[PDB]
Amino acid sequence: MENFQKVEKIGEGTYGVVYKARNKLTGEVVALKKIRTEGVPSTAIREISLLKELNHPNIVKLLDVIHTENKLYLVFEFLHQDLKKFMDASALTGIPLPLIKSYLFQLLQGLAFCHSHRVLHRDLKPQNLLINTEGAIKLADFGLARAFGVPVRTYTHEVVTLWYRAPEILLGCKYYSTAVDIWSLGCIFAEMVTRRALFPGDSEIDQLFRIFRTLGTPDEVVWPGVTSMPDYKPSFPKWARQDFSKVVPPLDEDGRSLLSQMLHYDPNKRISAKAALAHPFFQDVTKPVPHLRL
Ligand SMILES: NC(=O)c1cc([N+](=O)[O-])c(NCCCC(=O)O)cc1NCc1cccnc1
Repeated sequence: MENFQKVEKIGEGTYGVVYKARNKLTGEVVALKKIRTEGVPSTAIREISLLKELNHPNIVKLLDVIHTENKLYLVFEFLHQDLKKFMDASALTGIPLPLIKSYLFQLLQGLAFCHSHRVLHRDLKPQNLLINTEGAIKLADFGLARAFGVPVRTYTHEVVTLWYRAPEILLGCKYYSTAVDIWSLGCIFAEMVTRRALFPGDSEIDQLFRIFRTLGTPDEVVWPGVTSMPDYKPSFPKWARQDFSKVVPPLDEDGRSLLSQMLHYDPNKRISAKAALAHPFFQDVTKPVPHLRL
């Protein structure tokens, strides 16, 4: 990197390698992502470029989109840890409820902002949620999925996780709505509470069936139009819905109520980020600081 001294390899993203780097001129420390074949789609350039204006305190800031030497680099503000690592590290005692609530509240503010500007994430997961020592949490990679697509395998053959995928996506819908992000966030909220992934599928059908086994196989009553979806099969087994009290114990009724609205099958009935922010669950929200050992 000409203007960047590579500090460390942060990981192998969905699109390419990500490095923590230091701008040799300003000294600012950033996250530099090298995106993957030959020519760089011009449409992706314009689209990604527009994201430079999508600024909000709970959205990882896109500092620059470098299209030089016919290669694509994205420069992002740097945060020291992601939620996946934090959850793993908090697995023995669990993340305290006040912090889970603060993070969920901040994540919803972030979604509310992007959604009002017509930008969707589409692939939210704990690894895409970044946190700092101040108690803030931010969403990373908003809008990139649209600029590219679903790779199935990152770039190093790693398997892309399906655990947070909305059911309308699994059923073949071609047009995603903002509801897909609320679904993923609901799945993450449940994982923070129980300390185990809600729907850890290892194939598209296993993912769909794990959802059906917990929330019941969807039908025309709860989801008008579901039986006409591209990948819907009348042969899907019919499972009864389980009670949330059994799905995310020992979360209280305000939390179960909100989660239930974030996991509604019908994308149109699923709660919006804006409405979720007004839910009684956030009546006593605060902003605690996490125990972060960097
Ligand atoms: N913008 C960023 O600061 C950042 C970007 C990406 N990413 O662009 O991908 C990322 N990968 C998420 C890791 C995904 C994984 O392999 O599990 C993590 C980040 N920071 C948190 C962090 C975490 C660990 C070490 N150091 C910093």
